[PDB]
Amino acid sequence: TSKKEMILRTAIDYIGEYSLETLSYDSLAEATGLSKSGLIYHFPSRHALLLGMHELLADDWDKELRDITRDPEDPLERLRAVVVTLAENVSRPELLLLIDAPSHPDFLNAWRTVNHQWIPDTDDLENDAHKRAVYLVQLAADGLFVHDYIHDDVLSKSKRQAMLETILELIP
Amino acid sequence: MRTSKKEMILRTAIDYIGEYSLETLSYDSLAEATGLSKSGLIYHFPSRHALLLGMHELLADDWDKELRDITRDPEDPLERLRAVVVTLAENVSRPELLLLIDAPSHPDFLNAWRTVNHQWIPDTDDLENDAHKRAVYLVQLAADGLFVHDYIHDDVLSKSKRQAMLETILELIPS
Ligand SMILES: CN(C)c1ccc2nc3ccc(N(C)C)cc3[s+]c2c1
Ligand SMILES: CN(C)c1ccc2nc3ccc(N(C)C)cc3[s+]c2c1
Ligand SMILES: [Cl-]
Repeated sequence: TSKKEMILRTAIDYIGEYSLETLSYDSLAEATGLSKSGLIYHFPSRHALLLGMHELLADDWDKELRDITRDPEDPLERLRAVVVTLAENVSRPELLLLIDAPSHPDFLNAWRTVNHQWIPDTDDLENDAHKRAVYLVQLAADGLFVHDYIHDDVLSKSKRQAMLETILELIP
Repeated sequence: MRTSKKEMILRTAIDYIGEYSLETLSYDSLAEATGLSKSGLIYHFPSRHALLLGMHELLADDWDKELRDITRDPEDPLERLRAVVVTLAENVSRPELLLLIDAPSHPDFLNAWRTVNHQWIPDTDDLENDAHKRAVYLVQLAADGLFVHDYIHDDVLSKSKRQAMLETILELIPS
């Protein structure tokens, strides 16, 4: 809708096809059809451009979670929503951006709010078996999310659904 | 002087990806990082493809050796699974993860990982119809989540928290 969002969506597609390393005002101008000046008006620095990409993807996840959560005041329903959203294979651009986020605290902070609001807390995991049982579900969901990239046998739709169901049954 | 020069070059290339990226790894940048001439690099790796293959093979071999070293009674699938979980509790490095993501770009790279995966990682044959296979794969998925944690989440999971979760995942293995 907004021009800023269109620029970001274009940049996200670009890094999957090419790379984060070659994403520049020049390559994004070609990809968007906008002039470099036009791009700079919306993203004053390359750091700001990358930050905007992280922020947009984090917001997309937050919106999907809010859309499917049955009871937002129930942590187990919020956990179910997280598991369901993670059941689909992570997209290539999203995975490459997540791997790049630790390069700067500003990028990690763009992801921090959605993580802080939806991922089960890690405080006292060492001494709280309940918190470990809940976090175990999160870890399995994360494994399903990245599966096709770290295993050499993509999951068929039926096997993926079977594992989603197996993880949902693991919720306390 | 503890390894071959060929292995040193590969370790330097892997570290180069860690400081920069896989995208900019080239004979030129590797020449600078190793202090060797392009001619010297070509002697060991005749093409960039050969260089990438060598990195996949080295990393796959490192994992296989770690698993062989810590697995007692390896003919028992459950002992292999317990050892695999322990090896995956330490977070993957960024260069290794970038290489795993890139492996499908050529069958040679996939093939480099095939032997180790086939010997140690459960297959998903008939997963939809085998409850025991799903129970084992659930453990594999949780271990994988621990392995990639710091690169799909914003927070680094501490050693003590990883230790606690490692124990929790091992408890999940059918016994
Ligand atoms: C684990 N992490 C950090 C992330 C980050 C962003 C994400 N975005 C999504 C966007 C849409 C969607 N749908 C099912 C529509 C699912 C997801 S899952 C997801 C997981
Ligand atoms: C899941 N995948 C694809 C992989 C690939 C390579 C790996 N390499 C290692 C090397 C050493 C080590 N140690 C604990 C010493 C642990 C690991 S875990 C690991 C997992
Ligand atoms: Cl069964």
